[PDB]
Amino acid sequence: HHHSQERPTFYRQELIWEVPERYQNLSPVGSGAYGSVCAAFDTKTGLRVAVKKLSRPFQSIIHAKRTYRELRLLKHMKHENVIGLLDVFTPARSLEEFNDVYLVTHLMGADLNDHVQFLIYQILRGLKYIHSADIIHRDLKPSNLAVNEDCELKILDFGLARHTDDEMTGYVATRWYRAPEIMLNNQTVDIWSVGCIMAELLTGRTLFPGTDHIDQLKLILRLVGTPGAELLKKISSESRNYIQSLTQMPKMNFANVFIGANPLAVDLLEKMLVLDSDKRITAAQALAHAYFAQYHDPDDEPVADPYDQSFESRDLLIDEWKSLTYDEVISFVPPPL
Ligand SMILES: CC(C)(C)c1cc(NC(=O)Nc2cccc(Cl)c2Cl)n(-c2ccccc2)n1
Repeated sequence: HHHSQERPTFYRQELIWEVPERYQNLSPVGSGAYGSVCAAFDTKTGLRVAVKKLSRPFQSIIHAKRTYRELRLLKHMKHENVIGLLDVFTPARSLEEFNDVYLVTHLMGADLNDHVQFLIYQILRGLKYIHSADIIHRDLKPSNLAVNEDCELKILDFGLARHTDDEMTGYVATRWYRAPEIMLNNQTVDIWSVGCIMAELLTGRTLFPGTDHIDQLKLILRLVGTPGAELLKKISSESRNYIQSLTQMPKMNFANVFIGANPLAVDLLEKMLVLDSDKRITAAQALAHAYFAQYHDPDDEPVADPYDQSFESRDLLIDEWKSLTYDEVISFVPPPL
């Protein structure tokens, strides 16, 4: 139980959104099987916002756990370079009516598809924090990075679509950013994604635009070379055979792929796009790279509070996922304005 369940504030428009009256000028910006997002203006704060209506949130156990997972995640994220919950709400007046979940954050200028140094810095700073609470993103791409007027950035995950091999969001494949260990076979799988993003920011074009999985690898290997002895041993799936059988190609001079770029940037990209994930540079290491010397401050790059995700192992009924989420909705307190 919550104030709003006594305050007749909810109105209804089809776009079928029931939201408090503080939230006006709703405007669709994206949709999928898992929910919808509108921009809107909040008359209470005076600022512009986004709102996600989860779709049929307690209809299946997938949706139900997923709903709870996202809300728990966003309620924990308190970092400038990570999406933060401004509000969570439901038209429900009690648990018996609790059927829809709505989350509210800042609307940041647009998204992404010395400004590159600043953006990348911000991405890694947010990634250090995500990774420190033992969350891997898994789907970093330009459309999951929101930016404002001042090139001030926030990592997010729209999460509207079912994750599939051939997934698409606008005119971009998800596989273009996939760490090749996933595609084929640690937390640095996000770092692979970061490096492909930084390449795109420097050149204006996609680093690895594969048609399909074999094309993608050939394009990756074209850039960074075929694997050495050590990486091959660590690949546990015998069919290892396939990449070992590939004619050895030499890594390119990254300097002449990224013509004119800061030498430091090119050096950082090399340390990001290493095939062997035990040797790829981590978010915390990469912030201390000299490329960011004008932004780096280790003490203003915090890690997260311990994140209790013991729920991930639990086999719960839908209604327990629902009732666990209800508590989280009803106890949500907005961040200090
Ligand atoms: C912490 C991080 C890993 C970056 C993350 C962030 C999100 N969720 C989001 O980014 N959600 C989101 C995106 C755009 C606009 C709006 Cl209003 C929302 Cl609520 N999720 C998420 C979790 C579970 C399902 C879907 C999304 N995960």
